[PDB]
Amino acid sequence: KKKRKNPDLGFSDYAAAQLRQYHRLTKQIKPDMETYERLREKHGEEFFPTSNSLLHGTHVPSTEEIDRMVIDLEKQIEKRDKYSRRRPYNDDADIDYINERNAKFNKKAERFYG
RNA sequence: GUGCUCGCUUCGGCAGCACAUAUACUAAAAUUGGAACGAUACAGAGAAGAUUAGCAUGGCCCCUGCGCAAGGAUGACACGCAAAUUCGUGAAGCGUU
Ligand SMILES: [Mg+2]
Ligand SMILES: [Mg+2]
Ligand SMILES: [Mg+2]
Ligand SMILES: [Mg+2]
Repeated sequence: KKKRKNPDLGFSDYAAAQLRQYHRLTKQIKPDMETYERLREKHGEEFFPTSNSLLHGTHVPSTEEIDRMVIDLEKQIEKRDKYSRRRPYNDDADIDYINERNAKFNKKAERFYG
C-alpha cells in the first residue's frame, strides 16, 4: 500500500501552479509499450534524435488518438473553469455597499485596513 | 505651293533640282455614378444635489482658418458580466479495491 500528500501554498508564480498541474496530468498518463514497439520496429535509429540530428517530415496521427488529447483538453478546461470558488450570497451580515462592485471594493478595503 | 533649270521649251503642259517634314486627353457627345448641413421630420447638450468655466488624452471622426495660432457644446465620440494563464483544505455521506 501507498501514501503521500501535497499541500497547497501561495500561487507564487503562475509557473508554480502550471507545474503542479503538469505533475498531476503527467502522473495520470499510462502508455502502451505495444504501440511503442510497433512504431519502433518501423523506424529504429530515427527514434533517438538529438535536437539537431534527425528528420522525418511529419508523423500523421490516427484520429482515435486525436480524440484522446481533445478529451483531456475538455477535462483540463473544466478543472480550470473552477479556479475561483465563489462564496454564497449571504445577506445575513450588515449591508453598507450600494452595488456588487462597491461590495467587493469594501471587501478589499477590509483586507488592507485592520 | 515657291523659285531655278540656258530642260523640253512653248510661253500650254510636263519634268528635274532645291526649299518646305508628322497636330491631337481626337468628341459638338454619349455615358456613368455622389454629394446640398436644404427641406422634412425625429432628435436634444461632461464632471457633482442644483447651475455653470474650462485645458487636455485616444483615433478608419471631422469642420472654419495662411496657420506649428485660435475656434467649433470643454467640437463630437470615448462605460451595464470593464474578470487573464491557475488551486487546495476541513468535515460528512454514499458506492468501490
Ligand atoms: Mg452636472
Ligand atoms: Mg479646442
Ligand atoms: Mg460655454
Ligand atoms: Mg474635446
